[PDB]
Amino acid sequence: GPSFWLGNETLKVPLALFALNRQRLCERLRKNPAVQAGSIVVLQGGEETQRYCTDTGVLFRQESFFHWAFGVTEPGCYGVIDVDTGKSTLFVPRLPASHATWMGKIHSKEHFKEKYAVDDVQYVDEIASVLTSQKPSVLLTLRGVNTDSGSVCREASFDGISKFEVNNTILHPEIVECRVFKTDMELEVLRYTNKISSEAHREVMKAVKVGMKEYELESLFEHYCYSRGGMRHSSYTCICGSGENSAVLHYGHAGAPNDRTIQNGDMCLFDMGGEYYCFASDITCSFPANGKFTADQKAVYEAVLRSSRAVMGAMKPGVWWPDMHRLADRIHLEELAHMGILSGSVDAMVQAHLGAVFMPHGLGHFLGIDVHDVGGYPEGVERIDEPGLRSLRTARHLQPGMVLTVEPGIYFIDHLLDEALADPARASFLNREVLQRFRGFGGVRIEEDVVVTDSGIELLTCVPRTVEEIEACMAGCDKAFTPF
Amino acid sequence: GPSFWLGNETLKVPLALFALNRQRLCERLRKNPAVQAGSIVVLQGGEETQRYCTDTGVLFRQESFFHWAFGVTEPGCYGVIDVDTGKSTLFVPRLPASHATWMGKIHSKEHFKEKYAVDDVQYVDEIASVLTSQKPSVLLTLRGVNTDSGSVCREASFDGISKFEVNNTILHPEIVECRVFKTDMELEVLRYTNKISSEAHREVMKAVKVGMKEYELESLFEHYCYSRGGMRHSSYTCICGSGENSAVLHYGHAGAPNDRTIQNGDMCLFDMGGEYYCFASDITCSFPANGKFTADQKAVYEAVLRSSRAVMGAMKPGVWWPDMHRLADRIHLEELAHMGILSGSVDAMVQAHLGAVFMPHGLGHFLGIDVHDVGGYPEGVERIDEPGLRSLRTARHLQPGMVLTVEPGIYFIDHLLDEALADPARASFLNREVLQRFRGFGGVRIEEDVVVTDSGIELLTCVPRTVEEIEACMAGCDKAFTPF
Ligand code: PRO
Ligand code: PRO
Ligand code: NA
Ligand code: NA
Ligand code: NA
Ligand code: NA
Repeated sequence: GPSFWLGNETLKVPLALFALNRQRLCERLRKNPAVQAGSIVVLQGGEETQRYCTDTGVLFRQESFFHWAFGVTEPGCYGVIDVDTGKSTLFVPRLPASHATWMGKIHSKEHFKEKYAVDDVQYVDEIASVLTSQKPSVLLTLRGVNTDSGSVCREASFDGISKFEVNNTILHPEIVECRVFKTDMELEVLRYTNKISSEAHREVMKAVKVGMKEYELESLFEHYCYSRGGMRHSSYTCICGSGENSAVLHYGHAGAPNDRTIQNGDMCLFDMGGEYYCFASDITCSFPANGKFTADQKAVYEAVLRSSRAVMGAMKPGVWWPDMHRLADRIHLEELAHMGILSGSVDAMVQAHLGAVFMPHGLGHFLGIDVHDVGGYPEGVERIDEPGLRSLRTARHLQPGMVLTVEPGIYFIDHLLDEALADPARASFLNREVLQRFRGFGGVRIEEDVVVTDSGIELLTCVPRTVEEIEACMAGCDKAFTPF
Repeated sequence: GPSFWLGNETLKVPLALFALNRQRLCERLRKNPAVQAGSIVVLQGGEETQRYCTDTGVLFRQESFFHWAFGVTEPGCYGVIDVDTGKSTLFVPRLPASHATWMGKIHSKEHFKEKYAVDDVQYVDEIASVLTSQKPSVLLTLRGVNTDSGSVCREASFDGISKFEVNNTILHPEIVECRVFKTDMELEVLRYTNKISSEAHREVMKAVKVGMKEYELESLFEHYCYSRGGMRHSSYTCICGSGENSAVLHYGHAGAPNDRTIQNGDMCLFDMGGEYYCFASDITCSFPANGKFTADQKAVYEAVLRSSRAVMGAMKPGVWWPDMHRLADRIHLEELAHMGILSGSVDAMVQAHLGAVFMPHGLGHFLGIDVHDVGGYPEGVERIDEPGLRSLRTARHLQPGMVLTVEPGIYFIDHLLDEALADPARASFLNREVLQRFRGFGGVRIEEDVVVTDSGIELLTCVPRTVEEIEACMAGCDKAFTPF
């Protein structure tokens, strides 16, 4: 069958991937006792947008549920799936003649049917008529709450839909649950996004020089990913934190736009991941700007390397993700005590939630078509109201096919440290005279992407990780990638 | 005073630029008979957005009118200007403590006052109280129609605004008119955006090889612009049309995403321009993929070079822009006849609107904070209802301080050519035996950015343009060219 491909060495993604997702969705819906025979899933694709009131077009990236089901790159589409038969119909815009002048070839419906391997293609202006003739019992539309944004996913609508019976409650939890478990075809794409992003991270480590701006490495990363990987988008805005900025978890946004000069002695924390055909990656590498770890940098870094590998070594089906978060906390506290930043009973530190002072974010999250992927908190799974753990993007138990980031870190964040020092229950553990040396250190985060397997995990990421590996990588002479 | 700067060799942009814009706006409003004493201009800045219902942040780019007035890069702001005194107040978001962890330093109001050189800074939730205490006669808000998108610009609103007298008709045409005329400080930035984008176009011409994907050059262009120019954004999505795709005017969007393999014998038409601190550039270079113009390619290319230079040579204050469009049409028709593609009376060809078959778009447009900048069709300026001319983005007369693109082109667009061949009023001019040779040629566009001056124009763009200059550049030559 047909495949998506951007040529050269980029990955061929079979459109059969999306056909399988549609099949899996139907199979799950058929098992739901509330779903009536003759139901039709109706999804609305993303539309083209502009900057504010201007005619400046924004590059179109497909809505994630619609992509998951259909893999369609064009704006203005709808897609439907007959639940009982699995038959798929794509609706494409009926374009005006001038499209041929300004935008490109006006493809036929047959072209799209062949391109996407759906059962039928019709024009968008005919959706009401086509759905009417199919005599559905109910239209199943998509509405639910994203548990990372808190936003409500907005259901499909079209002129004439009011003539139909519409249910907007059944679909969302079911299609979310399908997205949580990656097919082998999806895993091949995530292996690829991790491959290219790993290569790009390595090029960045090789290219970093004292005196560069953070954004020069953001630029290089995205250039490698696009030109060599066909990744036109990043999965999220690149986080290129040097020095104290490495303590800022989502650094790099418009308000703090990767505009610091990298200085001798800085730690770098680069959290970047290219996106291919709307599939994510998310990798974080931490390393000394000047290519040589100081003793303090080595100690902090190897603490996070220890929790990283301990968590990965413990992950397997049945493991409760919050237990892995707490494992990382305990290891960080042990290591920080060995360094002399902390003193006392680590058991007592844990009871006082001291780990969250140093790692205020969740250990890791589902990853897929969205970098913070759906399904972390389905009905019945509750958010734990404790420091650190409350930022976990899932409290589920691990099962095969789940894809997770594993991203422990240790940071020196002034307002968290100061809070802790004011609290007698935590302050006794902190050795101020030692901690003072680490103010402005920033932080270390080591982020791998992994798949849960029957017996443990598969590691998707491949970057240097030991102190020796990193120093060797940065000292490498290889001009494998030299723009200009 | 303070400056915007991204370090290295990037341009320092004084915040005095925006203070001057505010002053110019007030001065214009004070002369406006509809404006009362005690009026306050109220603008609302752009807000942060996400992809659909996800928490995937979209990189924030400021709304263009708000940028013009304040130069503010942070999302969630408002800004007001007291018309009678020119006093400026910036309203910034009151951030949650957790911002310090995830997003970065929670800057003081004084930090922002100093950063932006405004007269006062307040928190956004205090805007109703602050405005109330000033006892304004009327709030002047922004509402009007963009004549390129047809969209209505969104006026500012805040909780409590209903307690004020609000006028939303006066401001838009006045602030648009200010934007039409660039200050010397604004011209410094547009000189810079053209410098970097010109350098990037030159790097692309040096790097292009047969067998590359179009998007590899898009990536390279953007990487040059960001890493060397500090241009995090492009002004619009890169148009990298090879072969037949060079006849597609806005090629490169999601539906036609720069994914063709460049072939020997192809013409390339690359329309790309980096954006610096929300100031545009827009440059188009046309060249043979293999670095050597064929005779046919040379002929089409030099026809557009002739119209380009004729227009630039004719432009000066008082010139009616549609007359320049018609001048380009006439030159294209003359040269196409000189090539044997057309025969007969060129006067008659013009009368038959034959020029629009080969150049279906407008000769050029205002450029500024938006690539298709505001103010092309103010009240009283009408769109000309003829092929080609109706696509003009302005029908104004040129005056000093206007910035325009000059972008004639010749394309071989099958459905337009076939229309002409079916039309007895046009068909006899076309020589099919020669024209058949140019089917699938694509097209040539040569686009310069220029400023209208007292004596003529100032050319901002600096790329190779003659056949010899282009072949030299592609062969790797250092500035082997001299501008018009
Ligand atoms: O947002 C999250 O969950 C992770 C934590 C650090 C950056 N990304
Ligand atoms: O949109 C416009 O006006 C010009 C014409 C060619 C591409 N950009
Ligand atoms: Na991360
Ligand atoms: Na992550
Ligand atoms: Na253009
Ligand atoms: Na243009």
